[PDB]
Amino acid sequence: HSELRKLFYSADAVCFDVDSTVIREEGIDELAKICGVEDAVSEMTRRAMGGAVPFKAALTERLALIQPSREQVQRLIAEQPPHLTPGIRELVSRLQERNVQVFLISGGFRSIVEHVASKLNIPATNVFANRLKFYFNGEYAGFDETQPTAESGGKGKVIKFLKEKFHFKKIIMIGDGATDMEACPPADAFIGFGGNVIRQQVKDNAKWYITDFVELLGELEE
Amino acid sequence: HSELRKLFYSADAVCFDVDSTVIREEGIDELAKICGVEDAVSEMTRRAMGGAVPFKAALTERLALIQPSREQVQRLIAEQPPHLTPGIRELVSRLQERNVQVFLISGGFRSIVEHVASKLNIPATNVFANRLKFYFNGEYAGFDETQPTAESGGKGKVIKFLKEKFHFKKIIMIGDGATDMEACPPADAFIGFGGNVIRQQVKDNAKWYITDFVELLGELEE
Ligand SMILES: N[C@H](CP(=O)(O)O)C(=O)O
Ligand SMILES: N[C@H](CP(=O)(O)O)C(=O)O
Repeated sequence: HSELRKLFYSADAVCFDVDSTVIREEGIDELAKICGVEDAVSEMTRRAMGGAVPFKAALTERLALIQPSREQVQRLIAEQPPHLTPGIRELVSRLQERNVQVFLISGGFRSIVEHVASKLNIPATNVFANRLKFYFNGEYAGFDETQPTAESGGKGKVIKFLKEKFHFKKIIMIGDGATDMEACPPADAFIGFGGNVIRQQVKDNAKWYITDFVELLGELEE
Repeated sequence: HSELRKLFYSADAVCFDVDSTVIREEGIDELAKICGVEDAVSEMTRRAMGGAVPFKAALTERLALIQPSREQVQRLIAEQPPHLTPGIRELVSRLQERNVQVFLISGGFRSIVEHVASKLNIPATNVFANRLKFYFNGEYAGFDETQPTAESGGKGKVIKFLKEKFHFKKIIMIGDGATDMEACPPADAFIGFGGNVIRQQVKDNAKWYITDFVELLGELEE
């Protein structure tokens, strides 16, 4: 491990996944759970197997029903269902402290992630997810469809944005699934993370895969 | 005119447009006023006339220009700019007691046009106005593009979709601009209006061009 190594503090940027990595809960499956469409949606996932369906349709569909009112995502935020995965709040601090711009990247919703941000004392400007839309009524209107993460494989389209513009050079992506990982070729280094989720197909092909956000404290100190 | 005008007592269902027919000022220009686009929006609508480009196109621009937030549109119905015309309330109130159907077909936003519908006591479902989308953070995000009132000749779409639906014998349209008039053929009959706004087009060209419900309420109160 010494290899890491402050491998990490040789970085100017460290982009984090929120769902399943920055936090134990997913961000979409929760919205549905608070909508009485809980097992209705969790039943929508088994067939993407095939994935036919691409990411935009996929989400435009599972979302095409939830029909998350503004209210409802408000009740969600109010209930604070999101629970951070245990050494993030402090890990993000030890980073931005040493003078590193922490970022958050999700296929989830800016409504939720933003709140997640404040609790990591992460800037608001440093967040990237789908922007949910509502009618005056507060009914589900869809969602921003130009946002980098509304299309398949747009997770990296952003990580190479953050560089195109602020010119970081040497940024890390902490993520749990192969979408987070596939972003490494566009981004400098990928640290897998299973928490909560082991997702074998990353724990097998990925270099540098931690079990928990604590494993990286002892080495971080020394 | 041949007076007393069986026009109205025979009637099954009458419907009027919202913007300076049943109300004093227009929602778009008034909304644009609290955004600083007043002069700019005002000048676009005026050029929008008898062969002007469709509705759907030009109201994408105007709104793209204004860019109204859930905070701006909600506080408007605070300043409640919408002013009912003199003889609108109890003209419709009159006809509503007799068991007829009254409707609001307007190329405005129900976000606003429904505050009007309320107390004229018209249902909420008897209002056809395109909706305005909004982000969770309350910012402009387009408008429902699937609504009849969102494109040109839209008014005659909801009307002809109103007879097949509820099945009426005497549907009467009442508007101020030729637009609201282009729908007469689908509807049984049309009555103009120049109380707030003038525009010859319709003044000298239709049957029973009433100016001001006051000036037709007299023979109506008959
Ligand atoms: N891309 C997701 C992460 P998220 O659902 O936060 O977008 C994964 O592959 O696990
Ligand atoms: N299209 C509007 C009518 P409304 O504002 O009711 O949509 C006009 O005649 O100028």
